[PDB]
Amino acid sequence: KVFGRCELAAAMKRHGLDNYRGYSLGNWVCAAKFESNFNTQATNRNTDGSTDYGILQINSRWWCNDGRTPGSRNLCNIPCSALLSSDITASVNCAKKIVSDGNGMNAWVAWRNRCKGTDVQAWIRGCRL
Ligand SMILES: [Cl-]
Ligand SMILES: [Cl-]
Ligand SMILES: [Cl-]
Ligand SMILES: [Cl-]
Repeated sequence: KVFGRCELAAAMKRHGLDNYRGYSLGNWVCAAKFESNFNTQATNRNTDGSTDYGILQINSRWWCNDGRTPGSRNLCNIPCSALLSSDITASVNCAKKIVSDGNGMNAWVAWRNRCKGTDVQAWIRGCRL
């Protein structure tokens, strides 16, 4: 599923991501925009053989099991396929764990490079939320 901007904002809020660990909803929308272009089915292989999955491009090196990332962990206790669902529940639960791990949203390199410090409220501008 390819979400729209306000539709994704709405879904994130419903799943309690808005202001989670102090990160406003526009930060989460912005991260999703640049990690996956709002496509739940996004996958990208990393040079180290891990893969990033879903709307927030969660990495199999630590957070989910894909069966093909040797030496990896599965700290969200989920198959990485669950992260490609049209329903964002698994991605959201996992992102909560990720953003609580110590470095906040810096875990998401696109968020650090493209969202951090910017006018992130623009991402929820005009949305009925
Ligand atoms: Cl957009
Ligand atoms: Cl594995
Ligand atoms: Cl959803
Ligand atoms: Cl980047």
